[PDB]
Amino acid sequence: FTTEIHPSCVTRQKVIGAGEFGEVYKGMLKTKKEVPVAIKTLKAGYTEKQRVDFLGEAGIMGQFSHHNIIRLEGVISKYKPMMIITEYMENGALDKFLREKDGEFSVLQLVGMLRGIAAGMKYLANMNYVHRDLAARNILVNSNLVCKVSDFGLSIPIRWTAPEAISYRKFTSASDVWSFGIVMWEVMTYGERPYWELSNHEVMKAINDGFRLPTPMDCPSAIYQLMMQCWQQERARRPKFADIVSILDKLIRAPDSLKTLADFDPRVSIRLP
Ligand SMILES: Cc1cccc(Cl)c1NC(=O)c1cnc(Nc2cccc(C(=O)NC3CCNCC3)c2)s1
Repeated sequence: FTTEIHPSCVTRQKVIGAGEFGEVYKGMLKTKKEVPVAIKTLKAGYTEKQRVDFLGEAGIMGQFSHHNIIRLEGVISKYKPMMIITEYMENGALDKFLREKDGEFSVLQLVGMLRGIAAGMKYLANMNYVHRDLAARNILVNSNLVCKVSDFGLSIPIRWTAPEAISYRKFTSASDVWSFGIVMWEVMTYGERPYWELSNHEVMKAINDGFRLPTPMDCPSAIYQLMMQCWQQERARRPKFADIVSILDKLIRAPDSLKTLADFDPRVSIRLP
């Protein structure tokens, strides 16, 4: 089912990711000139469960075909080490990207990133795939600024996780919507750490007591309203991803709607005579 690629078509050029069981490489793929790819390996000695999880991720990604979901090129399973080969996202993980490009984008660009992520999540949820770990660190960015959801499989990141998922392990597309709200806040803040220095227990306590992340600086009122509704305690009151995509598409198509900003509560006062 998945395209099987011969090892002689794959050149690993540089490590770009953390590797217990293997590494993630930037490389080139023969398929016409070579195309850049990302390459994930599974080193000899892997267990049965590691093999199932590894090839499981490629199995899941091969079932998807969407602009905002990482595209699978193929696998090496007949030879060792085994490999998963995907498109190469030139700008890396979204969280690191925003932190290293602080203030460099327009509000419309930032909201377009969110629309892309939302479109990918709507596709995943409609396909009956619950991500469970939606966060900017799991979004990849290419040279067109397109954001793609990544990190698939099954087998807790507290400050991204909905209360019902923390409290009793109920992970659904509605808990992914909560996470998407955190991702909205990450994007509009250029990669700020959610809840800043609060401990995990302090975050859970604050959420359970009704507190929510404050408005980012320079944040459209419509965008803050939307992320606040992603954070409703009652799951059934959260927007569906179809609602999120619709709202973001309308804001982008009428971009003056983004010029109305939510008030920012300053932590500091500077007074000048
Ligand atoms: C290969 C694979 C197997 C299973 C699942 C997935 Cl999602 C993938 N694909 C990937 O992990 C990746 C696809 N594209 C990736 N691009 C990526 C990731 C991390 C860093 C960079 C990267 O080049 N980052 C910096 C860019 C600017 N400064 C220099 C380096 C690129 S990783």
